[PDB]
Amino acid sequence: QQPERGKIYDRNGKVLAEDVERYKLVAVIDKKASANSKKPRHVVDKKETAKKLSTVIDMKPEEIEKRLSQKKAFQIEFGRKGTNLTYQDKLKIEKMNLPGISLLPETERFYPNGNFASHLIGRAQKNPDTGELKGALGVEKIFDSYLSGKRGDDVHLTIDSNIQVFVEEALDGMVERYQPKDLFAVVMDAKTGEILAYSQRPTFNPETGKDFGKKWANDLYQNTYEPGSTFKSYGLAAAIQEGAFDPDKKYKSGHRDIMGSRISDWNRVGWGEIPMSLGFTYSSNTLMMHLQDLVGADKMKSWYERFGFGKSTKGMFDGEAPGQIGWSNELQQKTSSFGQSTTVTPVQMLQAQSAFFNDGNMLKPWFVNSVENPVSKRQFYKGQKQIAGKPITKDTAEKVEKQLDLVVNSKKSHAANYRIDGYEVEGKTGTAQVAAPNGGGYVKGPNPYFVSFMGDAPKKNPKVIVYAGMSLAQKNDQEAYELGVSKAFKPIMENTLKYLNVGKS
Amino acid sequence: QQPERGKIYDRNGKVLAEDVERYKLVAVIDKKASANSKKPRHVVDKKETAKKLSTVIDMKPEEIEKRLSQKKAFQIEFGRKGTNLTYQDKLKIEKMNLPGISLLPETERFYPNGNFASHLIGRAQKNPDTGELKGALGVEKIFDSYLSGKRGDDVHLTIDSNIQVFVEEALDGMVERYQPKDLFAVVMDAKTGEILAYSQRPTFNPETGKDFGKKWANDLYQNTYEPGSTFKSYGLAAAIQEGAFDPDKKYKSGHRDIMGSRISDWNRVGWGEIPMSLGFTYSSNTLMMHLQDLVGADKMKSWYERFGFGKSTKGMFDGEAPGQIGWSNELQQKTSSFGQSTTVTPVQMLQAQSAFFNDGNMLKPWFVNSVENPVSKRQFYKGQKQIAGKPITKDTAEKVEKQLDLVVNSKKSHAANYRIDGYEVEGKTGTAQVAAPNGGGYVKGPNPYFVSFMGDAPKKNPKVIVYAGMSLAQKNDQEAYELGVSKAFKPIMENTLKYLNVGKS
Ligand SMILES: *C(=O)[C@@H]([C@@H]1NC(C(=O)O)=C(S[C@@H]2CN[C@H](C(=O)Nc3cccc(C(=O)O)c3)C2)[C@@H]1C)[C@@H](C)O
Ligand SMILES: *C(=O)[C@@H]([C@@H]1NC(C(=O)O)=C(S[C@@H]2CN[C@H](C(=O)Nc3cccc(C(=O)O)c3)C2)[C@@H]1C)[C@@H](C)O
Repeated sequence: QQPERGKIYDRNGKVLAEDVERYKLVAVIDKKASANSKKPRHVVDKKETAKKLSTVIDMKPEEIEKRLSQKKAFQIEFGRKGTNLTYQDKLKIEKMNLPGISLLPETERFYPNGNFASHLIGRAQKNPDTGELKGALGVEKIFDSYLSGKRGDDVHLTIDSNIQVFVEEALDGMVERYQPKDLFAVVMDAKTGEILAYSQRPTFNPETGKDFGKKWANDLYQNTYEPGSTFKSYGLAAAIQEGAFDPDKKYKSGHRDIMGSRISDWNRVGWGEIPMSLGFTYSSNTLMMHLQDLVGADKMKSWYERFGFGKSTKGMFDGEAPGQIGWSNELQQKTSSFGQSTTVTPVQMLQAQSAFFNDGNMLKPWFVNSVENPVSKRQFYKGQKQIAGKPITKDTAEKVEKQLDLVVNSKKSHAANYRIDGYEVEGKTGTAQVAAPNGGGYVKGPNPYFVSFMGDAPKKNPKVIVYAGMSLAQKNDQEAYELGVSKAFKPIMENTLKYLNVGKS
Repeated sequence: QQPERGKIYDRNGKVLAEDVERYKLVAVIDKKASANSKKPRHVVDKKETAKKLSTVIDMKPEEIEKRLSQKKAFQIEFGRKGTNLTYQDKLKIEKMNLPGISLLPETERFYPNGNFASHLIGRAQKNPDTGELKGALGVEKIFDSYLSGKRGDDVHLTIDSNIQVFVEEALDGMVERYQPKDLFAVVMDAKTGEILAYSQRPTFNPETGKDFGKKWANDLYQNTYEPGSTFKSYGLAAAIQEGAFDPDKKYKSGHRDIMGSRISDWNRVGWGEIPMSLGFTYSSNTLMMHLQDLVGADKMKSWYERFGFGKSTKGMFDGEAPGQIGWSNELQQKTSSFGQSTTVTPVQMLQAQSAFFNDGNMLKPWFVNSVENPVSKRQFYKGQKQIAGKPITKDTAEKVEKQLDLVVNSKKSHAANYRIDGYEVEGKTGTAQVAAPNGGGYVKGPNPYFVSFMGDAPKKNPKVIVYAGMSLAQKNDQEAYELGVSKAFKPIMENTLKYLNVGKS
């Protein structure tokens, strides 16, 4: 028999995955089993056996009887409906005292919460010959050789199930309303980098296997996005340190001509000669292009690299994507300033944003708290807060934070739909075009956007960062353009802050 | 967006896997798409569009109309039935000139032979957002970083498609006839170790994904078996080399009393005082136990290790199982002499068996011929024949081969069902009990056996080794006990020798 596979735990000791015993229904149907026996050891009345067994398994009495009639066979099973039976299903069948009926014990992998952080936890699959389980995605795969066994090691995550529930419920709401092609939300402790909650859509159910394999990629570590205007914060931070951003100095908005192409602010005309601070509140593309000119393209590329972009964060997930900084020509450089051409992972965005709230120190995000064996007490691994680098000074960080405050809370804001009543919110919005997966160019349509928000609360001294992103709503794409991910960000952030005992304004 | 993923080829350059273009059906249903256009650019007649589209995709006209009626939606797709469409499917729909209907090109992973060496080749899965493909089993996974791109590298196998066809057809026959729980066949070049064909049952279809994930374990490299009497050849080889086996010296058959358990020959009574050669032809358990006593338990354990058992063969498959030599106490030792308690992988058996046909040198089995890039011409890897060790002398090998010949061809043989008309065959049979995966005994029942044959032909100087094994037939289990895997070995071996131009007599 196999050693017990280790358990996966959340940060408070709740089981996310474990081994349980279930039962498989077996019917001996050959008369030769009762040749030299006092009481029958096979099924005598196929019809009565079918009726009574039908009251415990999800199979019609006609089908049980048909399967019971198979010839040249000593015993039969009943397919998917006959296995994974509970301990109460077992007791019910055995009271029936049906001749030739028995239940075989089987080990299964149990996920108590069903569809729940599924793309992070993953799923283990069973080799029916030996009962051996092997992880095929996420934590179950990454740590397969520790979890596997006389008893395997346990893996404790930084996930908080109470916060995970808020994220799962918000994402179900987004799917219902917007039916987007892709969707993710992540909650990170703003001061440690711990991943407190993470989910995506579409996803699978590790308990049932439903939809497993339809999308291999974990959004947090393996999928890449052109982030859009959330990426302007790192352009802004660079501009501040170089002395190029002055919040009150005016600049020419409108458009710029780059290698013969017209790139303009989102309203085509701009706002004339406006202060640089208002440019960022308005999410002016020409501000960012102007700032790049002042800093210099060469210096700006290094800045984005110093913020950790273009390379893996070296987390503990398999196949972490590196992204890439689009810098080949001046058109790629200029569109990178507002988050197109350059591709990122959500975990890179969390790593970079954390600098604004830790005196300029980027925090390496992390989700594995411990790998340890509960019998021997050996601890193999313990997660830690770690500074991934310090690209900016304390003063630049605070000056970035002042413009993020204004993005949500200026009189001239266009992001008031992210406000939560009783909590002070800040962050940056994004409404990015999405590259055509085959045809080249960008995906066309009425509002073909990846909409996102990189937010934190309470502002200035936040408890958590919440990053949510929604790609290509197929339903209500007008409203997705207007409201972004506000219908996910608000319940996630509000419920998280209350559960973390932060006081309402 | 994505580089072309490299191809998997067979040994003669036939494609086993490649990237193809397929098509996705898209319907624009919003009237606003035809606001400034003379001819309609959206679906005007839902009922006629559905009826006509119902003729190219597998969807009933009511459902096409129901999807076309979705509200707050600009474009709609048709789920799995609307994608993976062929180039002819495209031409047929475009001839209809339906307003608002179009086809998008999509890259798919194409397996030209469908269900074919599936657990060796594996399957790549697509991330719908980016089109990025990732191997999830077998070669597609093991070599994912080479196959992935630019243009990815090709992987050439030693598989011969012509011989693989013989193996797929033979295993289809065994399933229909025997409905076993597990089944495998492998064909290896007797002089190089090249794996010329390999398959198992149950398995999946890499092209459609049907049944993928139901069994993760590759039988050749990852599954373990109590081999049974096929393992006696290595006990025999040790005894020959140690001077303990003399073919004409008689021994007492019947039973031996081992730690209070009576272990007897398969006919319970034995054959009296018979020569050791006849003992082996009969698959005598007491012969192997007597020989083990003569050699010594300590010396015999080392012998099985020099035959490569108990450790991985260090092949190129992921997670190769090591097996284990069952040696805790004398009852484990003595049952190991006839292939119970000890567990092995089929690849270890091919490796050990090859010693008898290469002057005592074990050949390390291998299935990867080349990893190379067709653009740059860089070769990253080239497979080759490799000696895993020389545990026996040339003389011992010859004396083993003489007994394997007799097993099939003695007048007193019980393996005459493995004879092929016109070809001289040799090998060893096995009829082994199977450990219950849960609980602590053997699978009970009328014939609860893993039956197998380790055969080679022509005898003395074989071209290929054919190892087939069938675990726990649920249909015709009496016949499986009597005939073993003969109904698989014979068409596989006969068709292969003919394809290799070996002369029939
Ligand atoms: C960055 O992603 C992108 C530019 N930034 C943003 C952003 O979301 O911050 C946009 S979206 C643009 C600026 N905000 C405007 C807005 O919310 N207007 C609005 C509100 C409600 C209704 C309507 C309507 O009636 O359509 C409009 C719109 C901007 C594209 C970079 C890459 O350009
Ligand atoms: C090894 O696996 C096992 C012993 N070896 C083998 C073997 O397959 O070589 C067996 S099977 C045993 C010997 N061959 C006998 C047989 O085929 N008898 C037979 C043939 C046709 C009809 C009948 C019938 O009328 O029932 C019987 C059976 C043997 C168990 C070790 C582990 O013991």
